[PDB]
Amino acid sequence: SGIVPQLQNIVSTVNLGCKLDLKTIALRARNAEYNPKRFAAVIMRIREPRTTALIFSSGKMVCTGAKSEEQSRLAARKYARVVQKLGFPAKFLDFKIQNMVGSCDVKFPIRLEGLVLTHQQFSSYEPELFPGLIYRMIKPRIVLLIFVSGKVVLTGAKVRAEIYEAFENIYPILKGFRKT
DNA sequence: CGTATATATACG
DNA sequence: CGTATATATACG
Repeated sequence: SGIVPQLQNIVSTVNLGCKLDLKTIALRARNAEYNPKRFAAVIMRIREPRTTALIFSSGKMVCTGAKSEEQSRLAARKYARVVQKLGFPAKFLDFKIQNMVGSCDVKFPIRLEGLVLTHQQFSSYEPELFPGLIYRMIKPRIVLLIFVSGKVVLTGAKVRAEIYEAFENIYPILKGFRKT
């Protein structure tokens, strides 16, 4: 197909293995945000790897923002350390990449209207509610948002390879719905 | 901006 | 389910 999705976000989780005290953390980490009313975790953000993290009282933590398996893993480590230095046994157990998002450009318009039809069991398209065809591919289990211009977003991946597979699968199909 | 997608955390 | 988080993408 000659094209390559560029990763755009990676959501990963990890376990610090020690019940945290969020208010404490909220008060001292400073670049934090916290309001157990709206959600039960302290949002915290670093500048490199530029990320954001939801810190949980349970020790568990989610990391979002990254653009590569590693940038995420690193940011995961640095937030782990940040809590470490604030006064708690920050271990780094069970790291795992929960979601990965990617995007690319087929380089041509697509008549969503037909794809929807010839592929109804896979597609969804209510252009007034949202302008993109939600293509829930099955192998690999990747949901793609296909748009009029040819911009495509693959999502719900646990491994970079799923995104590459997914695209390669959807490409020829897309290439066959070139807007007139 | 709200719409809309995947995905883990949490939880009453 | 509400509520929170990131990201490309495009609309009214």
